[PDB]
Amino acid sequence: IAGPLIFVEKTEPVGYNEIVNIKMGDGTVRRGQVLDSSADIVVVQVFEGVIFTGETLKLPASVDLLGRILSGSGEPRDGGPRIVPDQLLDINGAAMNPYARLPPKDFIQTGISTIDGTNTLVRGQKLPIFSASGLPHNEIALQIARQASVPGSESAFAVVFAAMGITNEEAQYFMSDFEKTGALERAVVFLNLADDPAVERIVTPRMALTAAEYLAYEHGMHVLVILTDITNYAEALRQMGAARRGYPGYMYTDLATLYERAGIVKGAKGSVTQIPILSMHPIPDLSGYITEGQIVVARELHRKGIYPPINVLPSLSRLMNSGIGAGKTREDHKAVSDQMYAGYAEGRDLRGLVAIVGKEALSERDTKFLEFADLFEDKFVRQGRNENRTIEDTLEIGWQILTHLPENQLGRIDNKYIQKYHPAH
Amino acid sequence: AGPLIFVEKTEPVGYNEIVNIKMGDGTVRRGQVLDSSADIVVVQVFEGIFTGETLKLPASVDLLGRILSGSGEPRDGGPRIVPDQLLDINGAAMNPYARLPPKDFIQTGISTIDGTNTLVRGQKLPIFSASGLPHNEIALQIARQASVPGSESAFAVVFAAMGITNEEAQYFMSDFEKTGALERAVVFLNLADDPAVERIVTPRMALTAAEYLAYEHGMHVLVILTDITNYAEALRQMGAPGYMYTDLATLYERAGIVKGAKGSVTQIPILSMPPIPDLSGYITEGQIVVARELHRKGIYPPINVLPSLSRLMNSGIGAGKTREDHKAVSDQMYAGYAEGRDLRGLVAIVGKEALSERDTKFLEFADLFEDKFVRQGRNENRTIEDTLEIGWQILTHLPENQLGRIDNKYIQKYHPAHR
Ligand SMILES: Nc1ncnc2c1ncn2[C@@H]1O[C@H](COP(=O)(O)OP(=O)(O)O)[C@@H](O)[C@H]1O
Repeated sequence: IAGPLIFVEKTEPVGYNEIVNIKMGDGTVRRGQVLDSSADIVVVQVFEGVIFTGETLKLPASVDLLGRILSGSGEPRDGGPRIVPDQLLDINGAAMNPYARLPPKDFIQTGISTIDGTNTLVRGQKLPIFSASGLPHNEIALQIARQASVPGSESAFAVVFAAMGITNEEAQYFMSDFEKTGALERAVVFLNLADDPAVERIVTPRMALTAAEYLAYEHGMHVLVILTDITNYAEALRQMGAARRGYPGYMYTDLATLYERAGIVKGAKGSVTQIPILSMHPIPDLSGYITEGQIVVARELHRKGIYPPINVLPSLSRLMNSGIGAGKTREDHKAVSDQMYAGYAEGRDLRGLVAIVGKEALSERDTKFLEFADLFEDKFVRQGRNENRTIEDTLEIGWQILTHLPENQLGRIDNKYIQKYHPAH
Repeated sequence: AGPLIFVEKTEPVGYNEIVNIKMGDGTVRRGQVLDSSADIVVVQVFEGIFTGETLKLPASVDLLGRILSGSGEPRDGGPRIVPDQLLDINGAAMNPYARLPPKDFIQTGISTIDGTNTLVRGQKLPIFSASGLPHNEIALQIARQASVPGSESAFAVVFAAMGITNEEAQYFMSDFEKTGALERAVVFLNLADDPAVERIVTPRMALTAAEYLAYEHGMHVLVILTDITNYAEALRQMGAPGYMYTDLATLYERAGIVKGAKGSVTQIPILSMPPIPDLSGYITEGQIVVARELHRKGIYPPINVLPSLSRLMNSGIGAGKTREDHKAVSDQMYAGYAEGRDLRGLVAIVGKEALSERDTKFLEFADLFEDKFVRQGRNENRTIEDTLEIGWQILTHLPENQLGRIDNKYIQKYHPAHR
């Protein structure tokens, strides 16, 4: 009803509104009120002495997590045996602070040009996929899961895919796609089904993040966290206890408990990077999750039959400068990125000019820019479902379609880079 | 086939109807009838009987101070059209755009805009919101407050509203009337019922009028387009080529510095939620986000700066533009606020007193920023100097050696701890 909202391990019968004490991993006890509970997990609303004192819900932490498929509670879903831990970690983020005071940094290679090329994802970043209902955002996100890597990083890489409020059909789809490609081998998957207890859905993200932190910090790994639907999560939030539409007031604080949990870790040798998926009667503000930019799925592109239907003009990466350039990608990266962006906007603008003046009333120059916005979409943006591009290959594509423009018309690439890189030099 | 145009309906006409049209140019083109309305025929022209003239706005400097009606006719009971130009509406009218980049400052008097996501002369900066949020209120404030300090050209506002209620229209009228704002503005109002072909011509009527004033009169013109979503809704309610994605393009292409460089057309389109559409095409030079979270907190104007962005900001700010420290103060507030909002997550999870002293001063700053920089009176017009001074004000609350983003030159000079 008012939050903050922590997750306790239903160990003995609780009642609604019960005042309970929660004993943190720290050794300190926080007072709170029972909000709601499933059958194994209790949801408490904290405040800040012979009453119930409960244990904080914990993740069976282990390297053995990799290659396993679990439910929202982190209970085995693959037929495998239960998870033998060596670390029971407080799921609420409140036991370890793995996060260092360091800006997010190096390159993560998604294999997707409209990401790696112009909206580069950086290690320790939060970069959501802004989509809507009916677009292949899940297809994107699991392509990203099959393909992401950290070129030349001596820290190993892992992915934590978490899917919430999903159907049995699409459950079966992820499980098969993760196993038969091999992407599962380096991944811990948490699948919450639209069916499973509302509550279990809500811990799903805190389970996923907690895990990510374990691999990042205590095993020196780069972990990419992918969360299929933050709107599905919000919905679950608006159906807790007392709740006549709209969303709780503590939603905003709550989401912040999710998006505070990312970055480079103490010791610099690992990191947590987030790619939340934001889809779209109810009108959820998930604004706070968008502080480093966002990647944008455009129905327009979807309609022309373009996959992935990513629109770079609205897309953004605020930390892209920290992950590109010499010894990270290549020096011409900013240049190519800037020039394509500039050139695609121009050609996109000119599609309007066309339908004002008529096609034949366009200047030679303009027709080249109009033809480029085309080449950009068909050759750059379009990319197979299982087509993993090196940034090298992505930057080359950029250059190949930039050739279509007048060389005197590349005000974003210093002669330094045209001389060295341009396919006619 | 080819481009859409708009013609005066001399008489009734069918469909797929081959017709002759007299452009403002003087050349005659043929096409077909897309949609027979009442006052206006939508034509699909050929190569880039019935005798018709293209619909055109009576372009004249006396458009200023007039409240018109999307169709171009008067709504303020004022006298009729007083032509000086008679210009086509589609965008062909003047070919007035000097292909140059946006370059100077537009002072909206709104700190979350001016200070953090600066609006540059010649920019398209879509304000992005949802229903239930006061975007029209912001749009309306910008209309009366907007100015171009240090510009030796005249400033002018073109406000165009689509698919609005009577009450809204009356509100907008009085507001323009009483606040002395209309004295510098052209206002096109389209009611949510009058019919639809008319909602469509609205923006084109506005932009032609803007292009007229900017190009042919050396003015800097802000075009506030209030609700592209309404526009989109009317666009599907009709016809069966120029098809929304392409059609918006005819809209978002119409901005920039004009030839001569002695003027500009700047455009602020309102984009709301929640049915269709995809109007991302309008987003290329930034966006200003209106957040419901901030609104359910009782803050006006409810702009979240973190997701907001102006891609062209660096061209509007600095030395002879605003002030030298602008970018430093703007970055440090962005970094300080971003940080404080995350620590709200942290506080929830660990507890207020579990939190570091430094982290606490950041958490407290996120509050000062929302309470003092963002919160602003419906009718308070903040100079950029006002905007920057309250910045430095709330900055003081941060431990001086935590201001990474500001070079010592500006700290030693502007920081209040040492005047
Ligand atoms: N932080 C953000 N918050 C909200 N929208 C954003 C943000 N960043 C970019 N956008 C853009 O907002 C658009 C969503 O609106 P869209 O569906 O295109 O139009 P509308 O919602 O008006 O129908 C996306 O195209 C996206 O690029």
